[PDB]
Amino acid sequence: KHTGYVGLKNQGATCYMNSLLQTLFFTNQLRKAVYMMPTEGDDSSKSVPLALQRVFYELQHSDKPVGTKKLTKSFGWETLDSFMQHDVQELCRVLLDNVENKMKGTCVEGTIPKLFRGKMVSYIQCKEVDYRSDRREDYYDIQLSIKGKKNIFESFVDYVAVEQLDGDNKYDAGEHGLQEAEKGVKFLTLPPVLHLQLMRFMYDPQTDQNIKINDRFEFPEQLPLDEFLQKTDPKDPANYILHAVLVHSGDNHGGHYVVYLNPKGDGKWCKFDDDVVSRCTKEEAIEHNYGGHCTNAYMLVYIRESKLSEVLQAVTDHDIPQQLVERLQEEKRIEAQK
Ligand SMILES: CN1CCC(c2noc(-c3ccc(O)cc3)n2)CC1
Repeated sequence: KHTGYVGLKNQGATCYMNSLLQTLFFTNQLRKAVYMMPTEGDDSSKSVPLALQRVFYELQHSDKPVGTKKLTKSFGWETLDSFMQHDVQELCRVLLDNVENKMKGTCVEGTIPKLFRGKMVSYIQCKEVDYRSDRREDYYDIQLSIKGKKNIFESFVDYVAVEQLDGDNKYDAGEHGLQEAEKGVKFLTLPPVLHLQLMRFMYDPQTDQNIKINDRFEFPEQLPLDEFLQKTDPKDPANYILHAVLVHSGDNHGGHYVVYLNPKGDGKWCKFDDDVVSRCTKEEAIEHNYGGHCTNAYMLVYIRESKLSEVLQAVTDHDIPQQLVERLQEEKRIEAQK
């Protein structure tokens, strides 16, 4: 096991699930918080927080590939096409929603929003009359459009672009009646952990099957995002460091799923292809997954430069509470008696 990291078992069309599991396991600040969840009273079959702790503990200690059968059962995606019908951000939403709820009233409460929550302003500004509506919204990831864009920069430029509201799509200004208006979105804050979903998988009207766009789309190792802030901080620039590259190889519905990571944030990359984990070049993790063949990234994880050390803080064996280790060791001991 030259890498020091252990892989995950392939047990059905779980698809990206193993890529997401490794991506979250190496969000060290999240892993430590998951261990701390008060789970001793949970039922080892229905509880999703406990199943997530099991996978993370096995990923941290086992020399052999880690199984995920109890995880898949815990949140109930068990039909033939259950993972084909959803995408990675829904799975990530199902998981993170459960652990943040599990952290209520506990010492790691608010860890999910601290890591992933950003602040955003959506607006509608009337062009002929003085009226404006701003709604501040939270976001936990960003869906980036890639069709027609060459890189992450053009995808952000398109994200904050202004939309015209005229013709049939005039704005209902209420007292002012129908009005021509401008609609857009501004970024207030960017989170410590940036999850960017690249919109390569979409449905084409009038549809039957979902289509995957394999156009070339580039992303940098370092991503400066001060430009897209309404107001910047001299002591905390929005400089982001590429951490994970979730990759798909194959055609529209069918394909292989792999994740690349430099878990320490030191630019030393590894390929997490299911159970096999191996060192790879930086070029293979980033440049080779631009596309333009059928292998390319569909989700990216960036960590803010000033937050790298805390998000990726060290995780030892003593960061797992004793009651947790006793229960899982009891579980491994029970199954070993067959
Ligand atoms: C209610 N509260 C906030 C909403 C929801 C949530 N929290 O984070 C995410 C999320 C989704 C996709 C990602 O790629 C990363 C994060 N979803 C559940 C927790």
